[PDB]
Amino acid sequence: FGNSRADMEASGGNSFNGKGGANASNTFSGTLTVTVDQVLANGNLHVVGEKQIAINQG
Amino acid sequence: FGNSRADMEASGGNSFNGKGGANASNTFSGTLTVTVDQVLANGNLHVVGEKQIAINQG
Repeated sequence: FGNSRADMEASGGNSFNGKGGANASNTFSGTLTVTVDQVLANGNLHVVGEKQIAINQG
Repeated sequence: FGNSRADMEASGGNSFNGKGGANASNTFSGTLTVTVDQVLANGNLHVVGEKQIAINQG
């Protein structure tokens, strides 16, 4: 063990970090009167409707 | 492992961020008297109406 022939010193490290995410949303509020355009074979009603507004520019 | 022939050091990164949205709205308030211009085959009434105002310039 003379002349520092056995001394030793070492270090080491390692790291990792990952992450992620996502989201989505939507809302809707109002009232609209539609019209029946077809009566299906089991009594259900197919309905369609449209409302058009024009306030001063568009 | 002499002469730093095995030392090592590395880094790395990565990032991403996206987003978006939209919205719409409309209101309307008032009173207007319209006139029946047709009676449909099931009793419904087709109505039309117009009101014209002219306050001092337009």
